[PDB]
Amino acid sequence: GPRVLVVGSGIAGLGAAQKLCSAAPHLRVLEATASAGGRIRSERCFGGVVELGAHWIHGPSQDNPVFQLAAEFGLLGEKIWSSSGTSVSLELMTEMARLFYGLIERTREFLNESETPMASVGEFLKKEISQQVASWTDTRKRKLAILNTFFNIECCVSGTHSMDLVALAPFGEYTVLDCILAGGYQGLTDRILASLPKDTVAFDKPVKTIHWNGSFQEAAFPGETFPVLVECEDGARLPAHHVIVTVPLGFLKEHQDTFFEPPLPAKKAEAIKKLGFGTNNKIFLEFEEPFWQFIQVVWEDTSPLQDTALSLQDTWFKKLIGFLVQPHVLCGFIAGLESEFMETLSDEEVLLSLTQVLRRVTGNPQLPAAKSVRRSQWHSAPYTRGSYSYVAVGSTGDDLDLMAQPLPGLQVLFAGEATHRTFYSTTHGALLSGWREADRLVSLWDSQVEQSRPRL
Ligand SMILES: C=C=CCNCCCC/N=C/C=C(\C)N1c2cc(C)c(C)cc2N(C[C@H](O)[C@H](O)[C@H](O)COP(=O)(O)OP(=O)(O)OC[C@H]2O[C@@H](n3cnc4c(N)ncnc43)[C@H](O)[C@@H]2O)c2[nH]c(=O)[nH]c(=O)c21
Ligand SMILES: C=C=CCNCCCCNCC=C=C
Repeated sequence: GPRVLVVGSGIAGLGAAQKLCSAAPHLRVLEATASAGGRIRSERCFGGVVELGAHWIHGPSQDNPVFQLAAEFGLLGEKIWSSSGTSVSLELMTEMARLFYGLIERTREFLNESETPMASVGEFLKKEISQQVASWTDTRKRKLAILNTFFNIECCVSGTHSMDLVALAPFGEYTVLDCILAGGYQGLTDRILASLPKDTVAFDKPVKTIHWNGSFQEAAFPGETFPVLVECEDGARLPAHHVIVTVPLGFLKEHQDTFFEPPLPAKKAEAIKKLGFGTNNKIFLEFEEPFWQFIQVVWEDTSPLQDTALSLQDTWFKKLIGFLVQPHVLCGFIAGLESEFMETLSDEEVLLSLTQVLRRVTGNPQLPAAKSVRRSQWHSAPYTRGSYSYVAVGSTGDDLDLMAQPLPGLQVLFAGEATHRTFYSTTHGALLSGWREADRLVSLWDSQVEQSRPRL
């Protein structure tokens, strides 16, 4: 059948290949790195497995295709410290969570608005919190410090440096549908890859440029013509009828000018520029003995009312939201520019800084140092350049639709988490986007007979 090349071997590209390979096209998946999975990345560490990318199945239910596949594949199981060194009360934490998450729910008021009074989620949250503080008759400092951690948690969830960068009106479009895969989330992508024909995926084969809108001859005689040519970094010249591009939005942001020849249509090129693509990283620390599920950290004397969209915390580690005890391993989460700064530090500097933080935060100066560290470095990953998309101030959910828009004749199709308007930044949005592109091609192929059908 037709020649199809899929660029990228994350869940979107594998999902597209799986549907297409199930009048079979001549299909190849070109992966830049040495293994598949992309932002699903599981590593054997500390005598177990650590998730460097995606960790949870969001909304583990019947409608979630990722949950459905994990069940079919047998991958599922049956199922607060202050920087002062003292405990924070659960009641006060609850009261501040009610206030904060109540305001997050109110962002729905801005849905479908062309001209919102404030451009961002962070500005709306700051204004409402400032009005609330004016109602409060040292307790005020503790309240603002706890609210600061909730802003930082919300940054991690959005994968943004600051909630002031997240567009307000589009925020409510995202659909909220949480569990892990004990043996590794990468087990899911490995199983989809295994279902494909032998040698469908080529590893260490990064694509340099996609040439489209042409009539390209194949090397063999007589020289059959194709609309697209994929140029690999290694010099391979691969003709195709269709190319499904699943590369991350961070890669497109850096390379869209050279990756397509001719350049992309203006509206799509602008969608790539306007959308957000932030960094979220994990830091795993291994201890010989546990000193301790989730330890939330509150940084004394901090407040979300001081910060602007691009302000940094006093130190990089003050952006850390807390630690998840791994089911002796702790996993810290950090997002934004402080997380990008973290990636530039040596493994030793991260291990030693966090040991000092943990000794201060638990109020135990004799706490033994972490034995080892493993951290992700998503912003530094040349083929990703960050963690996941968000609808940034200046962009809308319409920009996600523009990311999905195919090029003429379906010569070039786009899939990936940043092409799904309601499930962007998830594994299920990426998988569904791959199935969407496969369905679009199958309909084109099934329509080709109709071109030869006379009316009379
Ligand atoms: C309880 C309760 C209530 C809830 N509140 C609690 C808070 C929990 C919030 N959850 C947070 C979840 C996070 C952080 N999770 C999280 C954490 C972190 C640190 C990250 C990094 C992500 C995530 N996500 C996002 C997904 O990982 C991501 O969207 C998809 O994997 C992308 O797939 P893809 O589009 O195919 O791209 P890919 O990048 O996978 O594939 C593209 C491929 O293209 C390749 N490529 C690039 N350029 C190329 C070239 N030139 N030539 C060839 N190949 C090229 C490249 O090498 C890749 O292999 C999560 N998603 C999810 O569902 N659960 C989660 O837990 C998280
Ligand atoms: C209502 C409400 C809140 C909507 N919050 C949007 C979350 C952004 C999507 N990120 C998902 C996780 C990951 C990765």
